[PDB]
Amino acid sequence: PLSLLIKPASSGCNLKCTYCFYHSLSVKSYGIMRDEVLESMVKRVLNEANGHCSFAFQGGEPTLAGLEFFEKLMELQRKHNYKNLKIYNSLQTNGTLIDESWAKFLSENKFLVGLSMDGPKEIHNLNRKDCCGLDTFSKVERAAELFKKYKVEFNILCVVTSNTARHVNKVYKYFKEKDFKFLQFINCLDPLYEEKGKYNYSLKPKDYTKFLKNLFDFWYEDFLNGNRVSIRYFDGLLETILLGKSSSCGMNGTCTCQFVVESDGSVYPCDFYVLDKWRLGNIQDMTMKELFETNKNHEFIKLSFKVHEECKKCKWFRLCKGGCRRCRDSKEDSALELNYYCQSYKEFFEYAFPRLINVANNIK
Ligand SMILES: C[S@@+](CC[C@H](N)C(=O)[O-])C[C@H]1O[C@@H](n2cnc3c(N)ncnc32)[C@H](O)[C@@H]1O
Ligand code: SF4
Ligand code: SF4
Ligand code: SF4
Ligand SMILES: [Cl-]
Ligand SMILES: [Cl-]
Repeated sequence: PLSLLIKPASSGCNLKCTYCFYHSLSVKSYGIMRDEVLESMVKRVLNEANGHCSFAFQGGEPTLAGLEFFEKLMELQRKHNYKNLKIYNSLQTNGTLIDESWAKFLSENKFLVGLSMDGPKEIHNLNRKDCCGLDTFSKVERAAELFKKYKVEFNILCVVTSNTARHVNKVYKYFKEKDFKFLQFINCLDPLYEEKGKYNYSLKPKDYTKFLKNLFDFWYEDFLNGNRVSIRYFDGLLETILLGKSSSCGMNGTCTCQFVVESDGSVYPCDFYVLDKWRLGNIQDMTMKELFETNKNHEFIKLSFKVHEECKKCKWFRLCKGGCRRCRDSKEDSALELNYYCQSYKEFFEYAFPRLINVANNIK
């Protein structure tokens, strides 16, 4: 099967989230993806894929490409899916531009949607402000309400900053109040290769430790009271515990090629690494196999197989596996270092492992 991460509005965005290094306003934007580039990609994937394929739309804010772009996508998928493959479409959105038309489209076409929401109003608005400085929380709530009204399948993407670590109670309680049961807490990354921990929002290892421990306590109490809440990190640990492998990139110890496609058709191995040094080629000119077998992609993946010496002697290695490579990549052109959050995982596991096992045993 083939899975692509597409940026149909490139890095363009209507917000300027304080911690965000993905958006163009003080990052290269290639503008909105042209129809001919979109068709070239869709035709290719559906010609080359076996079994099924997946198209994920991110950025940047992908809804800036407009609804017609997405209706064209669906027409092109129908046009070119001559093998009758199952297709999985998804979208990650800031939600601010979602209206009834969008919600109907997303429901009817069975998109899985990730909606970015950092917590209740003040926690969310602290960092997630629009390009004119305005608060955005009410608009994101409006999106969630529309998704609920129109039956859109969605989950929540919450960035974990230092402020999140000081207010796990408020964040957890808010999501619980809204009955959001599918949550993904994303460690806030400082910009690649910059000195770490320098911003007011920076998630330092001690902050992450505090975050993990308290989040786990809330989640486990819910588990004990028969309230199932899905948290992606914990689900991934459970997969590793029960299956020896996780469905989430960054928890299996080595990298994968994610086939990130910019709006000009240029392809990259990972959405953290949309940079000229990791440009694989252009989806209009190269087969997916070709892109995968480029020395740049081979190098990208092979770099990730190096195991730090501490991990070799770590009692948690089989559970942690060294974490995501992006958290090990401290300086350009340099060998990977020990995971930035190593100490956080170690103190979290001491605190939570036995209870994790209990959960693992009760879900078979
Ligand atoms: C880059 S956005 C693109 C899609 C859409 N604009 C949105 O905000 O959901 C995808 C996800 O990355 C998250 N993100 C942004 N900056 C981040 C950072 N520095 N570290 C970790 N995640 C970040 C966003 O909050 C969002 O959940
Ligand atoms: S809305 Fe998404 S892409 Fe835009 S600045 Fe915020 S996190 Fe970045
Ligand atoms: S850097 Fe992390 S998210 Fe990207 S491919 Fe490697 S493990 Fe996966
Ligand atoms: S906890 Fe630290 S030493 Fe142990 S495997 Fe994870 S990163 Fe390596
Ligand atoms: Cl608001
Ligand atoms: Cl998570």
